[PDB]
Amino acid sequence: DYKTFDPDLWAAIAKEEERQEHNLELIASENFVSEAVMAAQGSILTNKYAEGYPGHRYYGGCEFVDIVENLAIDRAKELFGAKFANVQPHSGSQANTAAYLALVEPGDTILGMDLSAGGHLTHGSPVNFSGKTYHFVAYGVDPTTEVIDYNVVRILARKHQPKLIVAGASAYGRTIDFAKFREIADEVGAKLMVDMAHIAGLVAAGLHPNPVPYADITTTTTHKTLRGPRGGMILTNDEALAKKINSAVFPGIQGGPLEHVIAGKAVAFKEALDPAFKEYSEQIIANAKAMVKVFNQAIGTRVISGATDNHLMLIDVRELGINGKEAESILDSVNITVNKNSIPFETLSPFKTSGIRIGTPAITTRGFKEEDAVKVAELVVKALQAKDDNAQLDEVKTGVRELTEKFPLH
Amino acid sequence: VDYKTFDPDLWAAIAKEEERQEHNLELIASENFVSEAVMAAQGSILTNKYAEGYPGHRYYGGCEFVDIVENLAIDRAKELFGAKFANVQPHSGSQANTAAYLALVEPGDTILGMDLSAGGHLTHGSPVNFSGKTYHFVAYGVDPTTEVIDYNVVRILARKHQPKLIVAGASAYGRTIDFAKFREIADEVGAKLMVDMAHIAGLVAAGLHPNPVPYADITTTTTHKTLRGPRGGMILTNDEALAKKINSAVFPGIQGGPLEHVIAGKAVAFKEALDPAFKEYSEQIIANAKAMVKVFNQAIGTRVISGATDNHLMLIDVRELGINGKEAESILDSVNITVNKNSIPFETLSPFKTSGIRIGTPAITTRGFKEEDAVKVAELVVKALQAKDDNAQLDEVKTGVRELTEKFPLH
Ligand SMILES: Cc1n[nH]c2c1[C@](c1cc(C#CCCCO)cc(CO)c1)(C(C)C)C(C#N)=C(N)O2
Ligand SMILES: Cc1n[nH]c2c1[C@](c1cc(C#CCCCO)cc(CO)c1)(C(C)C)C(C#N)=C(N)O2
Ligand SMILES: Cc1ncc(COP(=O)(O)O)c(CN[C@@H](CO)C(=O)O)c1O
Ligand SMILES: Cc1ncc(COP(=O)(O)O)c(CN[C@@H](CO)C(=O)O)c1O
Repeated sequence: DYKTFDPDLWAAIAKEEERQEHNLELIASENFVSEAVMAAQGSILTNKYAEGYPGHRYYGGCEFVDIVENLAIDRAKELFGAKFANVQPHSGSQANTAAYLALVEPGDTILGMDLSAGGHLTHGSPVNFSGKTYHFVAYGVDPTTEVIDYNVVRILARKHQPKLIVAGASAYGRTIDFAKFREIADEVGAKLMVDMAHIAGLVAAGLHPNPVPYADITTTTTHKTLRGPRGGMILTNDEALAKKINSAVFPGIQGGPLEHVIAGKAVAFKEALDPAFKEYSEQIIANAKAMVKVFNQAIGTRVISGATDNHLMLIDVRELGINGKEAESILDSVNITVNKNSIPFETLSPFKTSGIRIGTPAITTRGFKEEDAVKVAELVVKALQAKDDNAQLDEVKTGVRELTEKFPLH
Repeated sequence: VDYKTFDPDLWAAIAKEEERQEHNLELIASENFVSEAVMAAQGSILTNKYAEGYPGHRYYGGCEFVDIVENLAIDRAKELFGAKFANVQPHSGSQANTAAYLALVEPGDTILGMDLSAGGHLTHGSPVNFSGKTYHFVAYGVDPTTEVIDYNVVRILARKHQPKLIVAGASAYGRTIDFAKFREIADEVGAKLMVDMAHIAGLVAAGLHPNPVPYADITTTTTHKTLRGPRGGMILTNDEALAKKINSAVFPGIQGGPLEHVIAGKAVAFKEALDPAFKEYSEQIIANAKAMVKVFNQAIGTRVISGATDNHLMLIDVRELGINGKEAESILDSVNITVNKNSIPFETLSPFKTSGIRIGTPAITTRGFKEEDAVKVAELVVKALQAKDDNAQLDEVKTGVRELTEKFPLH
C-alpha cells in the first residue's frame, strides 16, 4: 500500500529478497537474521533520542528504552562473561575507534595483523583511521605454514615496543591463541586488544577460546557468526577502562545510539543464549571443515594453511590461471557469492587478489548439513575448473538451484 | 506472536515504549515520527548485505539491487537539496561531521564553530568530543542581550584567529542563520565554510529556511530530525574534488559496511520530502512553533531565548520560576510531556543542571496538531511549570495531554 507511493524502491527490495533466495551466499561475514531481529529494527524505537547511558540520559522519556539497552548489555555480559559491556557502537569500525581511544594516544605504536595476512582494515591500514592516527606495525603469518608464528610476533614486539597489540582477523581460518598474545603483550609492557568480530558466535558457543579474560578490551560486531543486526560492541573486565570506553563512544565519537538496532542486539543475544545456538555454531564449523576437505582434494583450489578451525577458508586460485577477481566473477555467473580476498604474501593488487574467501555461517543458517556443504564445494570446484565450458557452468547453475530450493528462507 | 513469547522482556518493553509515544506529548526538538514505510525499510532483509564501497564500485559482488537503493537515496538527496554530489552512508550526524572535517582540514587546524551554551552541537568544538580533541576550535556565540548571532563578532574572531574552516549550524538556535554572511566572512579570511543543517534540513528542503548548499564547501545533515527519516547522516557538496575526499573519508576512512536497510529508509524518506505535502507540513511546523512562542512570551517565568523563533524550536530560560532545566524536565515528564533540559546562552549552571529546556514542534506537527493545538500545548507547559507541587494543577495538565493525544492518535 505505502509501496504504491514509492514503487521503484520497493521493487529493488523485492529483487534483493529474490537474490538472497536464489544465490548461495558464501561471504564469510554475512548471515540471515531472524524475523524477530528484523521486527526490532523495524520498530518505533527509531523515533527515540537517547544520548547518554541507561539511567543517565540527556533527554526525557527514556525509561522504557533503558530496559532494551540494559537487556542488550546484560545479555552480552552473560554470553561472553565480561563484567562491562557497551552496546552503542554503530559498527565494528566505531567499536574499534573507541577501543583505541580508550587504550592509546595518537601516534602511539600499535602491533596489528597485516591485511594480506588476514587482518582487518581497521587493524592498521594506511587508508583507514587506524593507520592514519597511530603508528601501526604489522605482523603476518609464516610463508610456508600460513599460520601465525608466535615467536615472530614476540620478536616484533620487543623490537618495536608497542603500546598496544591487536589480535583478531577478517580472513584467518585457524585458532587464535590469545594466551600467547597476552604472554607477548606482558613481556613488552603492552596492552592487548582482541577484535573477535568474525568468531564471536563461535566464542559464545564455547567453540573458540574466549579472548575476554585475556584482553584489556574485546571488540566485536553483532552481525557475523553472532547472527544479529549490523552494529558493534565493546567488552572489558576493567572498570577504569569501562568508563573510558563509555566516554569515548559518547560523547567522544557518536551522538544518539540506534536504539532500534540495539533492540535487535538484545533479541539476537537471547537467541544466542539458547542451547540451539551451540548446535548451530557446531554445524558452522563442521560444514566448513567438510568444505575444506573437498578443496584440499581438488585440483587447483589451494586452501590457505591447509585447514580451518572456524567458519571460513581462503582459496588460492593461482594454479587455475585466474586471479581472485576473475574467480569471484565466474562464481557470481552461476549464483554463488564470494569475495575476492588477498592471501598471505599477496603479490597482486588488493582489488585483483590471488584468492577468494568462503564461509559457512549463512548457508548453515539456511539449514545446510555436512552433505550439503560438500555439494557446494564441488559446484565451486567444477565452476572454476570449467575453463568456460558453457555446458559445465550450466550444470553448476542447476546444482545451485537444486540446493536453494531444498533450503528456502523464511 | 511466537517470538514475542520467546522474549517477553524485550517485546513488553517495546510495547510500553509504543504506548509512551502514543500517550505523551513529544516536544524534543530533534525527534519525529517516521512513516510506516521508513520502518518497513529498516525492518527489511537489506540488513543481511555487506556492501562496502560505493554503487558500481563495491569491493565484492552481490550488490546489484543494493546499488539501485543507494543510488535512489543519492539521487533523491541531490534533487531535494540542489547538490551536485551526495554521500548517504554515514551512520549518523556525528559520523557525517567526522568525515566532513577529514575532507576539509588537518589535525590541529584552527576551526571557528558555535559554542555549546550558545546553541552549537557537541561536534562543533566541544573538548569532550572528537572535534575539540582533534582540532583547535575557537567558539563564537550569540549576543548577551539579543541572544542572536552577532556577525561582526564572527568577522572579528575570524580575522583575529585566521581559521582554516568556519562551521555554521546549531542544535538549540531558534533564529534564521545567514549563510551568506558566513560565506562572506570565510572569503574575507580565506577560510572554508562547512554548514551542519541537521536540525533545519527539512525546512531547507521545503524552502522555509535559506539554503546553505550553494554557500558551503560541504553541507552535512542528519536524516531524522525535521527531514523525518531514519536515524543516519549524510554529506552534500557541489565540488567534485571534495566529493572524492568525502567518499574516501567515509569509507574506508572511518566506516566499514554501510547500513543498507537504513539507506533504504533514507530513500523512502527523501521521496516523502520531495512531495508537495511536505511543504505544508514544514510550514505547519514553523506556524506551530511561533504560536507556542507567543504563549510563552506572555507568561511570566518562561522566558523565550531571543524572544522569537524562525524555525521549529525554542529555548526556555526557566530560572525566574525558581527551578533549573533539570527540575523542569522532570516536572514535565511527570505530566507526560517530554522535553530535554538544555543550556542557554551564557549558561551559569552545570551543563547537567542547565537553566533551560528546549521545545520543538516537528513531532506533534506530524501527529496533526494545528496552531490552536500548539497553543494548548504551550499553555499546559506554562501551567505545569507554574504549578509548584499543586497536584490539582498537574492532574489538570495530565488531562489536557490525554485530550490532545486522543484527538491526534498515531498511525
Ligand atoms: C573491505 C575490507 N575491510 N577489511 C578487510 C577487507 C577485505 C578487502 C580489502 C580490500 C582493500 C583495500 C585497500 C584500501 C582501499 O583503498 C579489498 C578487498 C577486495 O577487493 C577486500 C575483505 C572484504 C575481507 C580484506 C582483504 N583482502 C581484509 N583482509 O580485511
Ligand atoms: C547531547 C548533545 N549533543 N550536542 C548538543 C547536546 C545538548 C546537551 C549537551 C550536554 C553536554 C555535555 C558536555 C559538556 C562539556 O562539559 C548536556 C545536555 C543536557 O544535560 C544537553 C542537547 C541534548 C541539545 C546541548 C545542550 N545544552 C547542545 N547545545 O548540543
Ligand atoms: C574483524 C573485523 N573487525 C571490524 C570489522 C568492521 O565492522 P563494520 O563493517 O560493521 O564497520 C570487520 C568487518 N569485516 C568485513 C570487511 O569490512 C568482512 O567481510 O570481513 C571485521 O572483519
Ligand atoms: C546540528 C547537529 N549535528 C549533528 C548532530 C549529531 O547527530 P547524531 O546524534 O545522529 O550523531 C546533531 C544531534 N542533535 C542532538 C544532540 O546530539 C539533538 O537532540 O539536538 C545535531 O543537532
